[PDB]
Amino acid sequence: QVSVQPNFQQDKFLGRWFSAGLASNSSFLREKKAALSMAKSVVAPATDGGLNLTSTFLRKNQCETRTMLLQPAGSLGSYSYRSPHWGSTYSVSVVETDYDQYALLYSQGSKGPGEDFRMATLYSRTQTPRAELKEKFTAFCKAQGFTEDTIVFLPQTDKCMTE
Repeated sequence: QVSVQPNFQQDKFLGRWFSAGLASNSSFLREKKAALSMAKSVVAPATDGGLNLTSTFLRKNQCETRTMLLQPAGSLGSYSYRSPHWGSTYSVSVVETDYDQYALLYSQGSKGPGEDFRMATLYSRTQTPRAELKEKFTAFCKAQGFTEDTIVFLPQTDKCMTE
């Protein structure tokens, strides 16, 4: 029931994004706030189909790298993520994007221990999204049922943002 960007163009969605905001129904991403920080995500086509999302971020004094395979899920802009460790599947949709400034992503659990997990993500091409950019995110989050207290604009880190 989640919207995908109309006429989504995957080859315009590639490259470097910064996670500049998030909201979730996690009982303790509600308390990892605010040890949460901005991540650099690099989007690239996977040879087996779909996109690889390579995220780099600061955790407890070091840079950690995570790669997520997003498999096409039936519609342009609609993907699925299968957790290798946790036998959970998530639907991941690019709800709205202008390709060169921002992308609003929505992730929802489908199967497994993460079944009822919900998360909205603000991707930004820059580390410093404009107000009207953050308002689109806030608007999307609140429409989705996220309360103001669960909406977090992730602060920049200096570390782990390099190539």
